[PDB]
Amino acid sequence: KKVILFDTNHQVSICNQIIDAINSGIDLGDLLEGGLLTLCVEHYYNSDKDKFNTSPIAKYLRDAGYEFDVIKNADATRFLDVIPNEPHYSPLILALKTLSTESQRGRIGLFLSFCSLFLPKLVVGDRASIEKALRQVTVHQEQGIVTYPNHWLTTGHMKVIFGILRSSFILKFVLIHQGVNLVTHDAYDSIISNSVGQTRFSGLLIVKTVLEFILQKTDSGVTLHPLVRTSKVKNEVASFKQALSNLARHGEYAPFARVLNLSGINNLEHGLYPQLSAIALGVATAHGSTLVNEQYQQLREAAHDAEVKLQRRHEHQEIQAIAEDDEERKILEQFHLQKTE
Amino acid sequence: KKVILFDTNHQVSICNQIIDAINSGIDLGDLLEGGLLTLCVEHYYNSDKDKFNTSPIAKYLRDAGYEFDVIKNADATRFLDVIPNEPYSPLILALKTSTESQRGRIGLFLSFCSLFLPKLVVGDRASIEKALRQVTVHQEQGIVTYPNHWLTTGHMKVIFGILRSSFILKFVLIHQGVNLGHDAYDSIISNSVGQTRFSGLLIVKTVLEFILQVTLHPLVRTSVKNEVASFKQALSNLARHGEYAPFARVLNLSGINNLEHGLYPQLSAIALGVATAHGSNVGEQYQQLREAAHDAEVKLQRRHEHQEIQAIAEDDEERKILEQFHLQKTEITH
Amino acid sequence: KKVILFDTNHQVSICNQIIDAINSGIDLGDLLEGGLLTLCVEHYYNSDKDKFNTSPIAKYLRDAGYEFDVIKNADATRFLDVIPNEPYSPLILALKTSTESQRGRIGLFLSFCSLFLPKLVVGDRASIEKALRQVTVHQEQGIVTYPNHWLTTGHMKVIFGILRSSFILKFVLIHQGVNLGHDAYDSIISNSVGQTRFSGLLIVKTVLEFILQVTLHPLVRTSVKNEVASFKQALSNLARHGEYAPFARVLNLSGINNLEHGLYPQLSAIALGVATAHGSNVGEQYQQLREAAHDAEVKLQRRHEHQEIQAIAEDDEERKILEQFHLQKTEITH
Amino acid sequence: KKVILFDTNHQVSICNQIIDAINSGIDLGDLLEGGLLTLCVEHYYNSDKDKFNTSPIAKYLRDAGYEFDVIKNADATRFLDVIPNEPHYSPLILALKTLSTESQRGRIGLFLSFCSLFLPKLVVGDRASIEKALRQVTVHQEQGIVTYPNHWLTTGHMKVIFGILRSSFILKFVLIHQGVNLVTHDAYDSIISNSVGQTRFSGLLIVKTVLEFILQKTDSGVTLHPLVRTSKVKNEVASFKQALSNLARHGEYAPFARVLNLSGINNLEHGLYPQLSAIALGVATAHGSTLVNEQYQQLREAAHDAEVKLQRRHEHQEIQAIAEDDEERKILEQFHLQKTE
Amino acid sequence: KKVILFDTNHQVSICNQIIDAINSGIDLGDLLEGGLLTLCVEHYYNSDKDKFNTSPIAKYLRDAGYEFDVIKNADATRFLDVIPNEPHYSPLILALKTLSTESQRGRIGLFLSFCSLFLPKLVVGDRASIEKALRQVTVHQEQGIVTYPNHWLTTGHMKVIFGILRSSFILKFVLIHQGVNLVTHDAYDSIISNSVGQTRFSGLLIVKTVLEFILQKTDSGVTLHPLVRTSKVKNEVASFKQALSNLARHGEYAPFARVLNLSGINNLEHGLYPQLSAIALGVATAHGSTLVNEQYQQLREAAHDAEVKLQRRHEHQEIQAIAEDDEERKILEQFHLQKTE
Amino acid sequence: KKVILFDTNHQVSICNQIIDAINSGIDLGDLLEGGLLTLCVEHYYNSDKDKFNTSPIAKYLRDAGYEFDVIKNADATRFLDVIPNEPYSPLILALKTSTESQRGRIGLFLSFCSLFLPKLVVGDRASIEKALRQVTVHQEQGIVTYPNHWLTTGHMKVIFGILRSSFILKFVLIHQGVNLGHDAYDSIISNSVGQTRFSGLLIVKTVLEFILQVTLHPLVRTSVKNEVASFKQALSNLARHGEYAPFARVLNLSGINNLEHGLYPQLSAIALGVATAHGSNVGEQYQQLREAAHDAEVKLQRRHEHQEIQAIAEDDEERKILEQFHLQKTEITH
Repeated sequence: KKVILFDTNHQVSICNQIIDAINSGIDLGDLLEGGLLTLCVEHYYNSDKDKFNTSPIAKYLRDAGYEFDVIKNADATRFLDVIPNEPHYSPLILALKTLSTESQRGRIGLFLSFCSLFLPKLVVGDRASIEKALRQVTVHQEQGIVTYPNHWLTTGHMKVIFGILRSSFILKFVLIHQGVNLVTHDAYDSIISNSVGQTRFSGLLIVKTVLEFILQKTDSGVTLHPLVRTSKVKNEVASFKQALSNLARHGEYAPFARVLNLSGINNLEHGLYPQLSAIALGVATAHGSTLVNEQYQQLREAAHDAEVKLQRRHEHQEIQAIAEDDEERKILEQFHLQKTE
Repeated sequence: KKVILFDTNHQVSICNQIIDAINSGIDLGDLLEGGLLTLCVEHYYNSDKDKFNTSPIAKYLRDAGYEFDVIKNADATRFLDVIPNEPYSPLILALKTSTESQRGRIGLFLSFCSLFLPKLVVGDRASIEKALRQVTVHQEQGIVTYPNHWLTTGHMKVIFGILRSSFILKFVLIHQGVNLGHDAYDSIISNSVGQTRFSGLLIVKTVLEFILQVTLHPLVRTSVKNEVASFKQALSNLARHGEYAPFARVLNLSGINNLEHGLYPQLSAIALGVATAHGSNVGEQYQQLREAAHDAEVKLQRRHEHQEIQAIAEDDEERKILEQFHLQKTEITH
Repeated sequence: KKVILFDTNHQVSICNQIIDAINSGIDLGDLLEGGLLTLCVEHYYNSDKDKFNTSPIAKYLRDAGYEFDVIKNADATRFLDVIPNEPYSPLILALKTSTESQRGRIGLFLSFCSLFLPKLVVGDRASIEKALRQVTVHQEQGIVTYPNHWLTTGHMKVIFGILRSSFILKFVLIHQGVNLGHDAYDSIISNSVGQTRFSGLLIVKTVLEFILQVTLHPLVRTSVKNEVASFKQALSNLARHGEYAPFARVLNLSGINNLEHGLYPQLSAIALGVATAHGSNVGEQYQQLREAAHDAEVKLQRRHEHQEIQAIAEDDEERKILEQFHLQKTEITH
Repeated sequence: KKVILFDTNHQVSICNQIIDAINSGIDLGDLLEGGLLTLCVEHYYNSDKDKFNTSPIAKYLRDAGYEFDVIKNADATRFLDVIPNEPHYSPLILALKTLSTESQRGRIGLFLSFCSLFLPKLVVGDRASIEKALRQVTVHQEQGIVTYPNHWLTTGHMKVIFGILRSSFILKFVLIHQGVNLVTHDAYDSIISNSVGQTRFSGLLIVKTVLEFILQKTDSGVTLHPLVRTSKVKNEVASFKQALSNLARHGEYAPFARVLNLSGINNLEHGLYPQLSAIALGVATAHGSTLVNEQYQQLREAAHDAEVKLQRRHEHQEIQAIAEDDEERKILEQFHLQKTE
Repeated sequence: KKVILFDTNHQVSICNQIIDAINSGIDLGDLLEGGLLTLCVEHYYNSDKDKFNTSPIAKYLRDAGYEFDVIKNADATRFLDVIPNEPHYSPLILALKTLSTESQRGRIGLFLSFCSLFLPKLVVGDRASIEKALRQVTVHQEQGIVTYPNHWLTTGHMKVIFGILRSSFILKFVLIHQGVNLVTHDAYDSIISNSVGQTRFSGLLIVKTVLEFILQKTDSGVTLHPLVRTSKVKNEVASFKQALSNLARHGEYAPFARVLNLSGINNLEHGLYPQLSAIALGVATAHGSTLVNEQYQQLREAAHDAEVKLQRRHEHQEIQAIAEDDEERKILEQFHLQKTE
Repeated sequence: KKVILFDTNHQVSICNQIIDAINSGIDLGDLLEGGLLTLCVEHYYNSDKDKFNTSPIAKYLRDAGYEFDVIKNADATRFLDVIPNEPYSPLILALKTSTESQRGRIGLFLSFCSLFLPKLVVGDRASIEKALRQVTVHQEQGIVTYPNHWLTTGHMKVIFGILRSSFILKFVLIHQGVNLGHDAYDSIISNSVGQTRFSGLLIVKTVLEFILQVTLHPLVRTSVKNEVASFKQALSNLARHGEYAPFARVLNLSGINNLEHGLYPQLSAIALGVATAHGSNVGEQYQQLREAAHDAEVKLQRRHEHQEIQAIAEDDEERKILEQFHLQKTEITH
């Protein structure tokens, strides 16, 4: 799994032409992954081969099977110059000798920040990811921290970027890494970080709802929600615990295992835990979280109705316990008033 | 605290005229409390005095200082007939001026009032903006439709003041809403009452949920340990109200004047910090305390998520060691 | 500490004469301890020296400083024959002066002595008033009847002094009573020994039951935390006596001089307060402390009763929510 | 369920004639409940209709179905004046025109305090309630805080008062309320309070013995006595917990549910819990509490014999634990002596 | 069970001749127990009959069935003088009129200290006890605190002392008592104490391994090692708990119940707990303790392999818990830095 | 930090020559790290660059600052051919001077190096004395035999320095040893790595096992409470290394300079006291603290043994009371 790196002295110009090809719907084919990596290496590392080779992104990507082969051509200006010659790359070279204007360096991180907006709903598909990206474009452009060209905001262009991000593990990984590991930091980073944050457990909301509502760590032990203590659901809990432990091996990248297609995700499908999912969703909705789900609809409604009653019991009990501690205080204060009297 | 209950044979006629007077902005004065009680008694007890006298609503209403005084005028067809004749007089004049329609209008009216409960203690604007949002939710469902002239600012301001000034009306709706003839007037009132829990008690709620666990939240330990004591004293006053304690600010129940954030300023700021970190009212010397608490809590929640996942992974490591044991122990040697 | 054991062939004759001398108020002096031991060895071991030498009673009696010295005069028919001839002399004279009757008189006598144990450490009057009350209980049951001339003040004063001065007699009865030929002499002695637990140790008992729970009673927390340490040091001295620690005041076991309420005056008053609040010996600077502790404890016990009932009610509320869940989850929709 | 209230200006005279009719064995019939309420309203509220209507007693009695109708007749002196005319009340009016002397106001609370003495054993029956009332009469008259007329102390008079209290929910309730809710207070109140106190769990000693000896609340959880942890008894515990929770709805009045015949008492009968009752009574008697109970006699004796052994084990263990903590202290003090040496 | 005590004024001479008879392989027969007791009474109590009769050793030995009968003969010098005359004791008197030199008083406690060296492995048998005693002789003679005559160190002499100690309950008891109850003390005592210490749980290593590795006392409760929680092993734990409680009655002498043959030891045989023994030995060896043990060899190897993995999990977890507490500290310190800023 | 990896077709020939140079005491200089990595890659991955590039060993080695640089000279038969020609020169000269033998010599060599790990951080002598002891253990088992000229002081000093200076070699052996083609080179390396846990971290180990239980050991409570905080801060730096934290002193992982006993002098002495009491490096002002802690711990361990046995006995007393209950309750009366 080799991926091409283009190294020249006219990097900003070469990079914008890769964006130009992508934006025009030119199919880069089996050169797309290296076209995208060059952008990421240009944006975050100034095309410094030494600075990138020692970075955490390059070390993880090598842990995933990638090996890089740089194509030095420092005397090159146009993206066509670094495309190797072959009648296989000739159809690409044809479309590159066709179709914009030289742009700023900012366009590179403008482009990457635009891609990150598709991450929160990427695993759902074409429509949800684009409808959410447009929602975030308004938020950021209302914030006034960014403005995107209007020709980037048409359905036909945002469909291109969805497909580009969907097929690129490198592009998805780089954005997720930079978004989890923000440091001391432009606001291309803050958009990517906010996008990556909204992507946590995308395609893994069963994990999220169980962790938030069903399981809770204590000192010591991991306790079960009362509605779950039952023979049939207890085995789904055992299987969920096993499967969730498998994702833990990915570390900080575990909440993005569905986005990144990490090893161990087929065991964490909501179908594998029908009862545990319905109860967890029952309990989630009782607090006002989020909804696809009727063979388990009565299980979910019963869990919702029980959880409302249980939380109200917990609130009432917690108030009475404080009152009982206070009555004790008044007796001890009457005690100290009476013993010196 | 005497409150008048009207008993006639044309109760629905008199009740719709009480609603007619309210909607027209007639100030019922010290007769409003009994006008509203009459509506509630008709809707929930069908003007059965005996069924009401032994009811849990009459129990708490008498427990709150009220004594009921029936006016029995079976020879009456309209609301004006059962008003005492004593010249008072300004109310009796304004009544010269409106169709009865259905008994179902009574519970239409009561359900509309309940919509103002979730944000009543915040004030005029928030309560109406919240009620209007609920009108959209309920009218989408098609379980109710409210007359469009009820949805104007000048009409919703009248209903806000009526609910705000009437303890009987607020309590009856809240009572019927905590413990559930199950129509969708009831489900609307129930959903409204549910959203009203801890309205005007946001310091108590966040402290109960996040600060007191009874162990103290880390931000409170180091910071304030005595402010927890003062908070504990004040909150205990509300406990006597039972299941109605989450509504002590809305219902103005005996013991709320003890709950001032001034007695516990730092605990209030820290708790509000922690609330907003989970997705949630003022201060100046304690504003940086609130910013620091929010920023610490988001860091703490991120740490706990990691711990929870690592705890599950280690429990799984332990399970695999024990399961390998039961397999390995049964291995057959020769 | 040498103590004489008499071995003859007429043991029952000599034993009844030892009882005859005691009941007649003859001061046996430094021969009393062995006179009483001889009785106990006859009743519980049938004067079998070997059966006694290896017994748990001889183990603890030697563990307490005693060494036994047998006097073997098989040519003796009466108690006077086995008394050494050394002129002492005042005892030998007073014996000129009374029927043997049954061997069952021996355990009649021992059972009578045990009745003085429950209040022996309180003193002459309380111990006799308690013994007399037990005589009524046992003679009603008809399991025993005591000779009426044993029930006079002048006779019960003699037996009180005999039990009070004799460590061997007190221990033997207490030993046989903790760990149980099961006649009703044994059940009388057992019931007497049971009522003797913590006789003269009422501060220890109430503290152990109510103050140390190991958490501290609220009245002790705020008040004294160091007096608990001194109480803990003193009580530890008694622990070496094992199952006999509740009898350290009665038996005067090594370590009781460390248990002075002066080292823990406040803890003593508070514990006595708490005892009497549950239905139960002196002080002046600490009398209001005892009145306050009693008054607080009755309030605390009333609160706990309420809490216990409310806790059960809430557990039941939780059960109904879960049971409704298992019913509601199985509802069939179409 | 309407009950009559007599309001005049000669209340103390009217009240003493009601007592006069009761004491003479005149059957007041369906006027007895209102005859008794007038006494209670006179004693505690000075016949102030406004002061009574706003009281906690009137609000509870209305919660129980009662509605009052005052009979104003302020120009009346004799009890006959406020009896309405009818040949149904004529037989009562006959006996009222027959049979004492005008007495003090104190007689009213003298009478009520006398009635309260029958509460501790009312639910047991005629003999036990009277034998206990006589026992308390001696205690209070020995205390010298009260003296009762000797003609009140005959069997035929105390049988009348037993029947009067037994049939009157209002009289039983008023005394129990005033006895639980004493405030800052004559000693008619202290007699009634001491009587009401001795009435707690009258007819509910299974509840008392279980609460005191079998169950105990902690932080947190309600623990079972070891002798009870067993399959058969565990279900009686579940049923006892359910039934006891039903009485909790009566609040401060729950210990008097058998005396007051409150809704939920048929579920708390000792027959429903044969094993739990025998073990609890076993454990109670081992500490010296109180005894009707042989199909479960060996269960009770075994529980008594086990509890004696268990408490002695607990006492012995608690002494050794303190000794072990102390040996640790001596080692740490030897430690601090040696580290500076 | 009577045992003879010789009391003269020439005790040190009489005692050394008893040692002389023992060392020469003279069979003292049914006089051996009293020959040995005289030595112990001479060494620890200066032949003070009063000082010994009141000692804890005499009181325990009487608790075990022994009764002493002194043979006064203060005008005697040779051991033969205090042997009573009878053709049954004549064969002994013959060998005593045959076979060393008058020696010091030290020889008495030299002899007793030599005997104690056989205790650590006495219950195993002839070879192990002698091979260990020789190992300790080197340790002490290397320490230079003692030196033993070379003619005591031959196989034929150490076999004599093994048989002497093995048959003598009194000699075994006295040494064990003095070794547990050392006070403020020569170094004959420190050798005997070190020997008695090495004898703790000799013939009871199943008890030791279970107590050290399988069970642990807490506040409060005695917890089971995870590998043991299983149905079959749980019953062996119940039986082990019962049997171990039976030995507890011997107090401070319970670790020596196999050496002293105390009542209750047949219930604590490793055969009675095959699974519990294998798991305990598995867990012991994982920490490096001590090994006779293949029907349960795979159970033992599996326990060893599991325990290594479990301890490493516990070490790793304990490090992470400390790290998590520390991250919390840094957040609270950032908190206090920010709230005043 | 560039490190060279050699890829030829005669890898075993070049690898044995790297071993030949090391054993002959040739200083490879800044080429040693890649000489040793080449050996490890051949043994564990058969010189498969792709299999290595994606391996967990390359992951952590890059995570530690290393970047690999392959030298591809397939036209090479000996180690001299793949050394760069740049005149450095002193190494290239010394190579003029040794049989290849088997590929199994490679894992013979690696297994020999692992034997120095358990005491490497102690120094030259202890590490060799420990390695020699392991040679006896393994050669008795007959699972390996090492060439006798490898067992001389002058040769084992060379291997000590090679392992001590090479992070790559130490890590690879430790990595393969924690998580286990299962030959006995692996079991030797595993047993060596196991004995290396907390080598140079004996304060941490004893504190973790005996002092932090998270409750504090009694000797630490009274004494020092702040030194625990400093110890907790320092130990947390190591936690980032995961399963490799017990090897932070051996591997010199980022965070060990924070673990100085000077920051926690008393806690170090007390823990070392407690360790030796269980059967286990310097100080002067804290030597009596270590003697006192050892003497207290042996007393404490003796007390706990007694408590554990008494706890079991009392649990048994309780069981017999309950079992007698279930027997006695079923007794049949007439």
